[PDB]
Amino acid sequence: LGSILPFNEETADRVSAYCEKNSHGIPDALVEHWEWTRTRFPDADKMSSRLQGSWMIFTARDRKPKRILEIGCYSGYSALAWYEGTRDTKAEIVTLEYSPKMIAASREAFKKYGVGDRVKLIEGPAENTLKTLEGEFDLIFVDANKDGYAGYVKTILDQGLLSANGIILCDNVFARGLTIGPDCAPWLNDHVRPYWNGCGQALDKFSAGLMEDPRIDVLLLPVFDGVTQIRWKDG
Amino acid sequence: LGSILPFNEETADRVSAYCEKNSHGIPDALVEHWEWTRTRFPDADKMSSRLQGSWMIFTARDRKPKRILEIGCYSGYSALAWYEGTRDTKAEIVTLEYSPKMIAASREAFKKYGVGDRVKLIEGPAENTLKTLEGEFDLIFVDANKDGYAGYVKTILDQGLLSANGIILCDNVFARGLTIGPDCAPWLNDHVRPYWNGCGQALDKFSAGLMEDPRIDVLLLPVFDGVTQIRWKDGAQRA
Ligand SMILES: Nc1ncnc2c1ncn2[C@@H]1O[C@H](CSCC[C@H](N)C(=O)O)[C@@H](O)[C@H]1O
Ligand SMILES: Nc1ncnc2c1ncn2[C@@H]1O[C@H](CSCC[C@H](N)C(=O)O)[C@@H](O)[C@H]1O
Repeated sequence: LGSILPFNEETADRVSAYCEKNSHGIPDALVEHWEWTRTRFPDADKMSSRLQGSWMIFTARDRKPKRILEIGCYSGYSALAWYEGTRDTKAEIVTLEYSPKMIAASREAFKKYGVGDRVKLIEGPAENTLKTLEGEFDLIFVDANKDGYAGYVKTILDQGLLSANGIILCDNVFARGLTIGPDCAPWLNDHVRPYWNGCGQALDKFSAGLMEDPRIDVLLLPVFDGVTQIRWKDG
Repeated sequence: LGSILPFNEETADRVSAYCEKNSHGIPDALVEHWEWTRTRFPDADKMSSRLQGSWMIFTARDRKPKRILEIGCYSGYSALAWYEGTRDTKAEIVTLEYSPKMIAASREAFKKYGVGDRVKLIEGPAENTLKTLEGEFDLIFVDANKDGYAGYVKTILDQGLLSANGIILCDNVFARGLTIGPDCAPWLNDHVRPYWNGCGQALDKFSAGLMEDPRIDVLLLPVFDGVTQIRWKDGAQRA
């Protein structure tokens, strides 16, 4: 017996709606931004869900990080969630993105919502820009190109960008299930199958690699699209 | 469309095994206790999985709670997970249990494991013993009678048994899916369906009640059999 409840599509969606209804809601402005994003961009399925937004805000309010690093900004949704979750502490948020279209999208949203005082967006290939950062981050959200995750984590660990009591959260580790195998998401539309299959293989390599690193404790949690939590091994 | 990936039974089990393979495992001794529990008891399905064990240990090492409270000990598996996760700080672990059979099992288990004085099993109906507890806990794991969760959380908040920065984790809140609706777990064994439907009705009332409590932030996490995370609202924290 396993640790994951089996649901069909309709029922998964019902249970997700139930979780939303019975969890703290995200702000109206964030809902608005989520819908705006889905209206403007054909690849908006890359953006985190509403429930995931609730999770980001809860996690930031709970952990109270002093500085947050995000890799993969897209339209700025998850950055706005980190911002909401850190209103009390006024945490610095750094987010990395390489697409001009999405840079423009994000700066537009940040101006509209009034979050530029704490959110810093750095434009460029994250594999390069990540290395240029200094100091440390208490919470790091890795959510960019899947085939880059290993490199990102390597940089983060090698340069000490993760604070002693910090956590790394890696998103979409399951690649809709295809990380486990090409046969693990029959419901997925064939049109996006190549992409996600590509991500799956990469994310499998990544996952296996984490288990070979004596510096860290690793937990792959079967929630959302798969979330890997990484921390420094004690002490 | 939402946040949860749909899996059929076989595939869900493969994905669980994948998560285990790709997460740090529980200590050998704890595996031995888990296996022993499954051999000893016919109702061992009440026990958490191995992956959940890794999650408990990770969570404890991460949050570094000073004291941990647990409601529902069963055979001691989750208590020993918390124990493993707090070896460096020697956190006090209080665990509440009412079944004579499981109390005997757990005390023997704790002695075999060689836990110190820091693991404390309190016998009796948790609804009454929980009120007798003093001080505060940084992590509280609710895993007892599903129809009691609301009452437990109420006591916990009313008496300030949760620390300012503490968290409550409530397990099995989905009741296999039946908390959401009686048609949400067609795979479920019919023999345990009435039981879990009862649990689901109680847990649905529980979940709705949390949303009305102005003291707390709530996140119902669609992981395992449903895990409700509860914290004080920033403004509701007290000195
Ligand atoms: N090498 C790279 N460097 C920087 N950004 C990258 C990259 N590869 C991909 N990206 C960006 O990573 C993003 C992934 S989607 C991010 C979603 C966002 N975090 C949310 O939750 O909504 C895309 O915007 C993409 O352009
Ligand atoms: N009212 C009550 N007071 C105290 N314990 C109770 C109770 N109702 C049920 N229980 C106990 O709660 C336990 C739930 S199963 C707990 C499993 C354990 N936490 C693990 O993860 O392995 C059972 O052992 C049951 O006997």
